[PDB]
Amino acid sequence: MKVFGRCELAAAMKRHGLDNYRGYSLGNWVCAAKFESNFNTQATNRNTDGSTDYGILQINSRWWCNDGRTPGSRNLCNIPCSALLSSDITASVNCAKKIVSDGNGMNAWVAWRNRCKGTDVQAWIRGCRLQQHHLGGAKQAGDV
Repeated sequence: MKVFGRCELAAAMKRHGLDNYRGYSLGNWVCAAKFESNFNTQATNRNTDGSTDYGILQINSRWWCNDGRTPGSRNLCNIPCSALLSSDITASVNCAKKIVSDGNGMNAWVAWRNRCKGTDVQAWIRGCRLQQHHLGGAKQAGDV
């Protein structure tokens, strides 16, 4: 039930405000969600903590949402966790733009600082507006 294809996602996240949210331009969010889930809106990871990592952007149940399973859940987003395991990424967005306003940005996503950070992440939104197929692709902020 909805594993995305790269520009479909990329553009959806353009449609919802991540394109340059607190410093991070689009290509950084297409690349964390790839290395976090492979654009699969239904992943679920348990950990030695007692939490699970849900949704597309792998948001954890210790801090963020609430499954009614993690002990000491803090549910900062005040969103049930399973509002995250669904096909429309409005919740997953509305929580991720809250993670990067509780620290120095995208270092909560362990996949992003490892496999995406220090790459030319712009290449993840190349070929794109939703795969257009003329050499590479689009434009969305900082024209110069």
